Order: sequence, then C-alpha cells, then structure tokens
Amino acid sequence: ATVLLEVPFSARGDRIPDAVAELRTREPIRKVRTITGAEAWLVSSYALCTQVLEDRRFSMKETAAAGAPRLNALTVPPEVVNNMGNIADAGLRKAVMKAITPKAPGLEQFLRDTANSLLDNLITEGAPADLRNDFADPLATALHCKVLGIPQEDGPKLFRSLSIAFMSSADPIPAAKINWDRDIEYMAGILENPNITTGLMGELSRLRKDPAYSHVSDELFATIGVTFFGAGVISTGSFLTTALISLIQRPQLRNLLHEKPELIPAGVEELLRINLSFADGLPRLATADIQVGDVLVRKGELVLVLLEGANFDPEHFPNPGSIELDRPNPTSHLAFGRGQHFCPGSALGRRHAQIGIEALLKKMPGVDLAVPIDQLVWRTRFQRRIPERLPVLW
Ligand code: HEM
Ligand SMILES: O=C1N[C@@H](Cc2ccc(O)cc2)C(=O)N[C@H]1Cc1ccc(O)cc1
Repeated sequence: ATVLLEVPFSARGDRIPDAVAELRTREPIRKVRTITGAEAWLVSSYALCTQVLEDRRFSMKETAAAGAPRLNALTVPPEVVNNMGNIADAGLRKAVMKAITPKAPGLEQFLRDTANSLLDNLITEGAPADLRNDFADPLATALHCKVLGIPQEDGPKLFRSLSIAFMSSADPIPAAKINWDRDIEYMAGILENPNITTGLMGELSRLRKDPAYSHVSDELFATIGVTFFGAGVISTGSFLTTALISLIQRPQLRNLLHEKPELIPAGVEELLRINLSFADGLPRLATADIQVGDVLVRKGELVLVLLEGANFDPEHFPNPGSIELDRPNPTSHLAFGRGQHFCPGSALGRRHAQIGIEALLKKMPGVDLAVPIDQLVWRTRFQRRIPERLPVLW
C-alpha cells in the first residue's frame, strides 16, 4: 500500500521531474495531498491550467477561508490574500500599475548601473562569486527600493524578511508575523516621511492626502508597500537566479546572446517559459461545482495550477524542454499567470532579467558554474525554488 501522491515533487529548480509529463499525459487533473495534509486537485496541462486561471469562480481570496483545505499556512493576514482586489476597490490599481512599469525616466539606466557595479565588485573580489546573494538578489532589492521611492540602505533588512515570508509551511510561522508587523510599521513611517516623494510610496503618500482617497485605510497603503516589495523582490531575484543557471547550462545559447544581445528579450521569454521558480501550483478554491477535464471539482475544494505543467506541455510548446527563440507563441506561457491575477509587475520582471543578463554577459562572457551542478543546495518548503548559493567563475 502507498499513500496518495504528495506535492510538491522536488525543490530542485534545474530539472523538471519526469512525473510532470506522466501526470499531464495520463491524468492532467488528479488528486494530491499537500504539506498540510489537505487533499487538492493538481492541474498540469496547458488547456486545463488556463481554464482554471480564467474562471473567477476558482477564487484566490477564498483560499483564506477558515476551514478550507490549505496548500500551506498563511504568512500574511487573511485580508491580504485579497490584496489586488483591495487595491482595485480602493481605486488605486491604475496608480500602482503606473508606478511599477520599467518605463520611468532613468529606471532602466539605474538597473544597468546597479548590475554593472555589482558585477565590477565581484570581478574585483575574484572568483568564485555567488550570483544569487551578491548579484541577482541585491539587483532585485535595489530595483524595488528605487521603484518604491525608499532609501537603498533600507533594502537589505526588508529583504531579510523574505526567507520566512515566502515559506511554504504546513503550520503558521511566528517569525512571519514579527517581520510583517515590523515591515508594515516601516512602510507606515514612510508614508509619514516628507522626504519620500518619488516612486510608488511617494505616489501613495500623495494619494493618501487627496480628498478622493480619504477613506482608504492607512493599513492598505502600508500593505501595498510591503507586498509589492516582497512579491517583486522574491519573484525577480529568484527568477533571475534560476534563469542564470538555465543559461550557464546552455553555452551555445549563452554565446549567441553574448554575440547578439538584441536576442536577449526573446531569450528571456524562453527562460521565463521554462522557469521552475514557482515551487507550488497556484492555489484557488472552487466556489461552485465546476467540470475540469474528467473531474467535477466540488465547491470548497482546493485546486493547484502547476505552471510547469502548462509551460512544458508539448501540445502547446513543441519540444518544450528546448529554448527556441523563434516560437510563434512566445509570450503565451503562464510564467506570469493568467486571468484576473495576471502579474502586475510582468514588464518590470522582464526588464530586470533582460538587463541583469545583458550586463552579466558583457562583464563575464566566460561565466560558468564553479561547482558541479548537483552541488547546488535547493531551498525547501519555500514558495520559490532557488539555490542557496550560486557559485560561478568566469
Ligand atoms: C520574473 C518576475 C516575476 C514572476 C515570474 C512573477 C510571477 C507571478 C505569478 C505567476 C503571479 C500569479 C499568482 C496567482 O495567480 O496566484 C503573480 C502575481 C503577482 N505579482 Fe508577480 N512575478 C514577477 C514579478 C513581479 C514584480 C516585479 C512585482 C511587483 C513589483 C510583482 C507583484 C505581484 C503581485 C502583487 C501579484 C498578485 C496579483 C493579483 O493577485 O492580481 N511580481 N506574479
Ligand atoms: O496572499 C497574498 N499576498 C500578496 C503577495 C505577498 C505574499 C507574502 C508576502 O510576505 C508579501 C506579499 C499579494 O499581493 N496577494 C496575495 C496572493 C499572492 C500570494 C503569493 C504571491 O506570490 C502572489 C500573490
């Protein structure tokens, strides 16, 4: 006798498990057990993943309902599971979106300058270099401080909340609340700080005192700062780190992008498509009985949308494991999700990775792993797959 298939399958972000293609072929929606002991439906084909993400009756907000089957324990207050809905209801969606585009004057130059400075420092120090802790994550952190309008020197402490905030735990995490409450206090102080006049927080600070927003809560304004910093920094730092591994393990592609940096955007789109950074399926709770393939999902059941299930589906992306720069459907992957919850930072995430990779290939055209790939240490019970250190030489 065996127990019900458990998720997630592997914390390794450098290879997709054979099980994903097996499930997709044989049972593209099937029952699994999560780390909390709950049962859930794991969806692993492009067609079914898109169906679930495009049907609002599969609800993110409702995953926070008391007594629901859970993927993992909340690390934020339950109301924050409705974060984007709260932002939209407050009439703040357009302003938040506008503040986090990569198109602000000087922002891309700041990204380039920061990436180049980080790389110069690594070169000065000598190989081996850690491309996660000393490149990708600081680049993500510096970017988000700039985007938010907050001091660069405040980034590191905010960043250090993230190894706990983005845990994927069976049980509540006391440290997550300590850090959350502290980080909220910090953002509340930022809103009251007359020096903060630029970026997302400068704009929220002005809107907070505009009569058209007088009944939006201070709680929401501070929450937007903490959540956009955290989701943006964890997602961009983790994606760039694992994309760097994908590229290092493809010297022919690495050389092509070095020789023809104008192909970097197409390269980054394929790196997004094959990315294994999301450690868990995207969770939704059914709010009605809904037919998904061969399964009638019942009201109150948990559904997990496996992004790599969709993104490696050969019926949508032929030769799915191969990076191909000339696909006819290159942005149709689900790396940024789909539907109501489509990533609001997608353009910024693309630009962070493009500029990071452009700078790395210019400064370190000979970049390679400095340890056998199996020696990377993959973070466990986390909402992202990332190596603890990424040692390289050049
Ligand atoms: C390569 C980088 C990124 C990747 C791969 C990524 C991926 C995703 C995905 C898959 C979702 C959908 C989650 C779901 O449907 O349950 C999402 C949502 C979200 N992301 Fe991103 N993200 C990235 C960068 C960013 C950035 C730069 C920001 C902000 C500065 C951001 C903020 C958010 C927020 C607030 C949501 C929730 C949206 C909603 O619920 O409507 N992300 N992201
Ligand atoms: O619960 C939320 N929390 C925040 C994201 C977030 C989670 C934890 C944290 O410490 C900070 C931000 C949100 O914007 N919306 C929801 C849904 C969500 C969760 C994770 C994620 O990567 C994206 C969306």
